[PDB]
Formats: sequence, structure tokens, C-alpha cells
Amino acid sequence: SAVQQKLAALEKSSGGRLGVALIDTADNTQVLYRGDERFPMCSTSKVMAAAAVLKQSETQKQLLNQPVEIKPADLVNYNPIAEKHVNGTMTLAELSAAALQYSDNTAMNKLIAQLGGPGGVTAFARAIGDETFRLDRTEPTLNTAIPGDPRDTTTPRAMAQTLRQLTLGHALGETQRAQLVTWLKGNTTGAASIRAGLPTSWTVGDKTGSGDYGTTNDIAVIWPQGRAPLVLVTYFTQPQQNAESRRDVLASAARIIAEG
Ligand SMILES: *C(=O)N1C[C@H](NOS(=O)(=O)O)CC[C@H]1C(N)=O
Repeated sequence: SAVQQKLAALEKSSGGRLGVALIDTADNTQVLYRGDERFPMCSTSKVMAAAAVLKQSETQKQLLNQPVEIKPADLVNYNPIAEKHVNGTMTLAELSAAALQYSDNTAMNKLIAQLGGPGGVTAFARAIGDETFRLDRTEPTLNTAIPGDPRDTTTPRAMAQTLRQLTLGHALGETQRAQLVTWLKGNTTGAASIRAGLPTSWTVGDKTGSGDYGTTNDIAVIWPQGRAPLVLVTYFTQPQQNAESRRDVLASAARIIAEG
């Protein structure tokens, strides 16, 4: 297929390893490139942690309003929102929003804590039928993105399927799903990734991530106007530990998928 040849060429031009999964919910068709290879998730894993807490809130109806202390000891490498509330509290809703929309790593660690450790996040993946996702570590070490290391990885195919179920499907209750969709649509970190390769008019909710080995990721739900939505996962990683991020590769992959 032409899309396959163009993604392969993009990959060749980039010097890295590119993973793409597209699901067209119009006809449930899929486009995959290295769809079954493992990639480090880095911050894209936060969608699963947030969704897991939302699933808890279906029975614990006030859970999202639960205050959680932010202490100095809780701060890690990237805490844009949590640092604003040190020695105070944030609710689990606020932590979820911070994790998703600003990619706050302290917020992610509080979500993991709420779920009883990385094993609790992974259990939620298994619960909704994702047998591929694995979260092994907490922030910041889950972003080491070491080649061949299976920790904290998933595949593009798996992540696309799961993101579909969480946002467009019914893995979550209706109020929860709507909340997740709202958070994703309000992401502030994605302008140069998938979004940059799509028609400006299209509505996108996404979660970015990056890590060592120039790992550069984005997962997205896309709502074209007058057309069934799409799920697009783009993972990218490189052979040098100190490689720079390549968000342009993700934008380019999205463009190739969109029809450009
Ligand atoms: C997620 O991959 N991380 C936390 C934060 N994410 O910002 S990003 O999604 O815009 O890339 C910074 C990078 C990364 C990390 N190494 O902690």
C-alpha cells in the first residue's frame, strides 16, 4: 500500500524506528506500521493511569474530589502544575487533568499511588482486554526508553485499540468517558506533534510523551467534521541515547495518514 511505502520512507529519512497504528471507526479498518513492535510509552502511559482512576470513580462517586497532599518530597523531574501546589492539596480530578494536559510527572505518581502501584495500572489494562500494555516503574524512571527493554512499553496496535475503547467505546462509564475526552481535547503539549500534520479544523485529543533515545510519542483521538472519528498512535525512538526529540516525524506520519 502507498501509505505503508510512505511511512517506511519517512522512517528511513528519520534514522529512527517508527510505529504507527490507525483505526478508522467508519469501517473498523486499521493501518499498521510496526504495529506489533514494543515501544517505550513514556508520558503516553498517563492515559491508562487516569482512565484507571476514572474507572474507580464509577463506584467511589466522590473519588475525584478527594484531596491529595503535594509535598516537596513528591516532586520529580517535571512538575509544572504540582509545583504550584506544594504544601497544599490537589484533588484527584486536578491531578488527572495535570497529568494529561500538562504531563505533570508528580501528578502521574499520585495516580499510580492511588491505584496501588504500577501493578494497579497494568491490572486495569488487563481488565479492559489489553494484554500488551505494561507499566513497571514510576516517574521519572519509566522514561529511560532503553532499546530492547520491555519495561513500560506497549505496541501501537494495542494502544490504539485501548484508546478507542476508553474514549469512543464503553470501557468507562458515560460521565467518565466524557471527562477523559474533555481532558484529552484540552491537552496543551501536542501542537507540534500529531496535530501539526492534520487539518486545523479537525478536533483532536491527544497525549504526548518523550524520553531518552530521542523517544517522541503521541496518541490521539481525531474527530474530523462530518466523518467517523479516528484513533492514531505514533511512536518514535532513535538509536542514540542523547538524540533530540523529533515531533516533526509524528506530524509527518499524521499527514501521510490523513491523505497528504
Ligand atoms: C512524558 O513522556 N514525560 C513527562 C513530560 N512530558 O511532556 S511531553 O508529553 O510534552 O513530552 C516531559 C517529558 C517526559 C519525561 N522524560 O518525563
